[PDB]
Amino acid sequence: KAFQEIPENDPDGWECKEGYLHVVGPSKVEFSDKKGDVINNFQGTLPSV
RNA sequence: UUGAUGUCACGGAACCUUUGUUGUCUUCGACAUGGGUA
Repeated sequence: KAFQEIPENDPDGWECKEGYLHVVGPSKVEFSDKKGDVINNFQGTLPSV
C-alpha cells in the first residue's frame, strides 16, 4: 500500500520514498443493459453518473 | 523602322498515329474492461 497521509489506525512502519503516480482513472468498469446481480443487491437508489 | 523599274507568302491545314482500361460479392458474432486479494 501507499499513503501520502499516515493512516490513523496504522501510525507505525511507514517509509517515505520518492516516486511518481500512475494516474488513469476509474477505468475498470463493466456496463450492462440488464440489472446485474451485484446491482440487484445494492442498498438504496443508484446515483446518477 | 523600309527604299523603289521586279515580293504569287491568301505559295504552306500543326498535320499524322494511341480504348481511362484493369482487379474487388454492400458483406458480417464474440466479447469489451483492469485489476483486486493477501
